Amino acid sequence: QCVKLNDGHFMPVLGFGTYAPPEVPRSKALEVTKLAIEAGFRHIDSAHLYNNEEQVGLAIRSKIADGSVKREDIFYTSKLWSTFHRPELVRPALENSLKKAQLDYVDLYLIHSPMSLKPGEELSPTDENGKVIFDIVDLCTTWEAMEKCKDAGLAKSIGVSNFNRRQLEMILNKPGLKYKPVCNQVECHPYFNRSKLLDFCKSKDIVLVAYSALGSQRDKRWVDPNSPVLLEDPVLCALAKKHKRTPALIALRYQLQRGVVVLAKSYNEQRIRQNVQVFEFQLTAEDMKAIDGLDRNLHYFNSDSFASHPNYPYSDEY
Ligand SMILES: NC(=O)c1ccc[n+]([C@@H]2O[C@H](COP(=O)([O-])OP(=O)(O)OC[C@H]3O[C@@H](n4cnc5c(N)ncnc54)[C@H](OP(=O)(O)O)[C@@H]3O)[C@@H](O)[C@H]2O)c1
Ligand SMILES: O=c1[nH]oc2cccc(Nc3cc(C(F)(F)F)cc(C(F)(F)F)c3)c12
Ligand SMILES: [Cl-]
Repeated sequence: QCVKLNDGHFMPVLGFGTYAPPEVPRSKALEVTKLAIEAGFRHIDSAHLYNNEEQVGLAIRSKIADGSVKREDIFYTSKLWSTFHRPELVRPALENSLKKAQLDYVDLYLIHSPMSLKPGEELSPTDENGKVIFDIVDLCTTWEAMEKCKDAGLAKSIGVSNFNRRQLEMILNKPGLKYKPVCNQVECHPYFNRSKLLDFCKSKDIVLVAYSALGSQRDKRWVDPNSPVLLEDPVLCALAKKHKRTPALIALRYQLQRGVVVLAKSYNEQRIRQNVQVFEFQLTAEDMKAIDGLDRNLHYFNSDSFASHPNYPYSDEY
């Protein structure tokens, strides 16, 4: 099952999340991405930030070489990291991502975050006192360079991630805009369901793509350990028992039924195989309303250190 993007391309509605923290050996990304394709995932979400594009690309090429899929059957996403927003850096960053993955094109290239950072080799450039160094970049010029990557055939579609309404409007209202973003990939789950942003995106022909749809990896470096564990929610657990599924499957199916494309990370073979069951059942309208009732404006990623960034996306209502 796919959704038609505003540029005519098609995006599978269930995507495999590939981020794993640095303590996980890089070889794991190759192993689990192969498992994901074998289980039925056809949309694969990576990024420069994840330091795994070589391994994720190897997995895609493995499943092509063994005859399981063709390149046209796979929807591969990468993302432009925030140290590469300056327009002259955009196409080389994409070409480097393609070289790592050994792919001729990505199906989707995203601006990973609106919060530009100092250009250089470091993913998180810091000054003398350990403070992250921001950069000021007109994201409309970044977007024009993204459009040129689409026209060059290096990205089939282009989109954004972690943008709020105001930041989307800045692109949408840009003079001489050639391609709208096809999507906005954002944190989205029953405790932070993004209903207003979803409505806005629908009104602009933009797909909302949910990350941390299972409640995030709860990495103690960026998630409060005292935050509620999404998959332990009593309503999700009751719905799982009713449908003979699992809380994770309820959380994924919720997004599909509200028009949201949903990512799911797992580095566990059994859970990878479980997650494709999202297509095997339906939630009732009443079930959906129960899940809607869980919304509590809870964002798992602790971005408070970036609150002073002029492009911090979470200060606006949506
Ligand atoms: N654009 C961005 O800024 C951004 C930010 C965050 C994430 N993302 C993308 O979105 C992907 C997913 O988001 P996420 O990484 O926050 O993780 P997630 O999808 O919310 O999953 C969180 C945890 O759920 C566990 N899990 C998976 N399937 C399960 C199941 N069936 N039952 C129980 N637990 C299950 C996984 O643990 P195991 O691995 O142990 O199964 C995983 O660590 C990322 O990998 C990345 O591709 C993008
Ligand atoms: O993409 C991802 N996959 O797994 C992840 C785990 C943690 C953070 C991620 N992304 C990210 C998003 C933001 C946001 F949302 F605030 F824009 C900021 C930053 C950072 F690190 F720059 F602060 C990183 C990702
Ligand atoms: Cl990298």
